[PDB]
Amino acid sequence: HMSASCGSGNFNKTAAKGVEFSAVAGDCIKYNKSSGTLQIGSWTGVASSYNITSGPQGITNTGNGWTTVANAANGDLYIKIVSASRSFNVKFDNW
Ligand SMILES: OC[C@H]1O[C@@H](O[C@H]2[C@H](O)[C@@H](O)[C@H](O[C@H]3[C@H](O)[C@@H](O)[C@H](O[C@H]4[C@H](O)[C@@H](O)[C@H](O[C@H]5[C@H](O)[C@@H](O)[C@H](O)O[C@@H]5CO)O[C@@H]4CO)O[C@@H]3CO)O[C@@H]2CO)[C@H](O)[C@@H](O)[C@@H]1O
Repeated sequence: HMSASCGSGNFNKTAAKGVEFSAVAGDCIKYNKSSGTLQIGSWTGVASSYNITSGPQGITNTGNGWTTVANAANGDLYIKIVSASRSFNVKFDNW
C-alpha cells in the first residue's frame, strides 16, 4: 500500500511524445503535454486503465488504438497505470 500514490515525488518512468515504451500495472509515468489534447495508444491487445493525478480518473484503453483524454492539463502530468493483465507497449501523445 506504500507509495501507491503517483506524482512528482515517485514516478518511475518518463514518457516521450509519440515514443512507445513497455508498461505494467502500478507504474507511475511522467508526461509533459505542451498543448492540445492528450492521447494514450496501444496495439498489444491488452486492456488497461489509468488515473491522472489531480485530473481525469478511470481512463480506459482496449489495446487496439487510441484513447482521447479530454480535460487533461497542459504541463507535467503524472499518469498511474491502475490495471493491466500483463506488460504491454503504450505511447502518450497530444494534438
Ligand atoms: O507502435 C506499434 C504499433 O503501431 C500500430 O500502428 C499505429 C501507430 O503506432 C499509430 O501512431 C497510428 O496512429 C495514428 C492515428 O491513426 C492518427 O489519427 C494520428 O494522427 C493525428 C496526427 O498525428 C496529428 O498530427 C493530427 O493533428 C492535427 C490536428 O488534428 C489539427 O486539429 C491541428 O490543427 O493540426 C494538427 C497537425 O499539426 O491529428 C491526427 C488526428 O487528427 O496519428 C497517429 C500517429 O501519430 O496508428 C497505427 C495503427 O493504426 C500498428 O498498427 C501495430 O502493428 C504496431 O504494433
